[PDB]
Amino acid sequence: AECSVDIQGNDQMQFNTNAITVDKSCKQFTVNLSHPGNLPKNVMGHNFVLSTAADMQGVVTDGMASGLDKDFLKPDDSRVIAQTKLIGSGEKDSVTFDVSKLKEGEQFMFFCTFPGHSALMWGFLHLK
Ligand SMILES: [Cu+2]
Repeated sequence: AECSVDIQGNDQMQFNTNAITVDKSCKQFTVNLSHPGNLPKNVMGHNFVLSTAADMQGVVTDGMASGLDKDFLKPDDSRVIAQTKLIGSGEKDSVTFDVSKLKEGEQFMFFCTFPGHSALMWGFLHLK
C-alpha cells in the first residue's frame, strides 16, 4: 500500500531496499519484514529497527550486547521508533508505528541489529 512497505532480508546479509519515504497523509506506517534463504535465526537472523540517524549507533551498540534471546535489542529502548522480532529464513514479522513519531526534515535510519549486519543492512527513511 501507500502506507506500508514490504522488505526482505536475505542470506546475503542485505535488505532489498535502502530508502523509504513516508507519505505525509499516512497516520500509521507498516513495515512487513520477510527473510528469503535457508539460514536460521541464530546465524543469520534479521530484524527491522527504526530510529533517528543520530540514535542508530547507540541502538546498535546496546542491541548487540543484549544478545540473541532478546532479538539483539535493548528492552524498552525509547530510541527505537519501530522494531520487528529477529527472524530466521522462511519467517516473517510486521510492525506498525505512528507517523507522528517522525519529524519533518529529520533523517531516520532503519537497520538490522544482528551483530555486524548493520554494515550493509541499513537505509534512510524520511517523510515525503
Ligand atoms: Cu540481519
